[PDB]
Amino acid sequence: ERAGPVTWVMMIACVVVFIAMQILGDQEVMLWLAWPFDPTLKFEFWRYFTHALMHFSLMHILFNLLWWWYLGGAVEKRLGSGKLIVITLISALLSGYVQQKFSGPWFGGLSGVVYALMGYVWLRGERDPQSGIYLQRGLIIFALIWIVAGWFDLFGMSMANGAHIAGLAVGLAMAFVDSL
Ligand SMILES: CCCCCCCCCO[C@@H]1O[C@H](CO)[C@@H](O)[C@H](O)[C@H]1O
Ligand SMILES: CCCCCCCCCO[C@@H]1O[C@H](CO)[C@@H](O)[C@H](O)[C@H]1O
Ligand SMILES: CCCCCCCCCO[C@@H]1O[C@H](CO)[C@@H](O)[C@H](O)[C@H]1O
Repeated sequence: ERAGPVTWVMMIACVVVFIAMQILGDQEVMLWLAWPFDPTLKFEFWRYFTHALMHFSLMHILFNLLWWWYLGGAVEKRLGSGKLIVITLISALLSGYVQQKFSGPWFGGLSGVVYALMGYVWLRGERDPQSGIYLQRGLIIFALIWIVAGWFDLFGMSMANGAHIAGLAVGLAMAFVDSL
């Protein structure tokens, strides 16, 4: 059993962008993929989503992709590619929106999406056991440690706590709906 298409394409896209960032520098890549940072860019629609493809350190991309691989992979396998796509698009948009509102357009990474997937997988398994999806008891602990690491700034994750709560809200909301 291997990761499905959406899980895989996202991971490779993040690695490619990360490489581009090491070669050209973070600033040059953000210039092209960051949330619109000037009126002149408000209609370059890819920017409302591409911010999620940029990571600023090895630990940042390492842990984001591990969680995405595990959670996103599980969602895609058991619920389908369509499900992962919607959770991803919505959480990326909302967390990106909240982040820029309070901290500006210079940010990036899948942490908002990971918070969404954590909330979704955990809640879906708690309310809808026979759905087949759930967050392994032991992994809940390390998810909490990862959450705490970002919350108290012990680990730089680009995005602020408010943005992460927005991503989490999306996952919980969708899990609630799916267990309805
Ligand atoms: C503490 C860091 C977070 C935990 C990371 C756990 C990663 C587990 C990855 O498992 C892999 O997932 C794929 C998609 O679900 C499966 O196709 C594959 O067979 C399986 O080997
Ligand atoms: C986005 C991931 C967030 C994970 C937060 C989940 C909170 C779980 C911590 O509480 C524990 O929950 C278990 C299952 O609900 C109970 O068996 C246990 O008694 C309780 O101590
Ligand atoms: C520094 C972070 C290192 C974390 C290492 C965690 C190893 C244990 C994770 O096991 C994974 O658990 C999943 C859910 O049970 C399985 O689906 C998957 O196949 C399995 O590989």
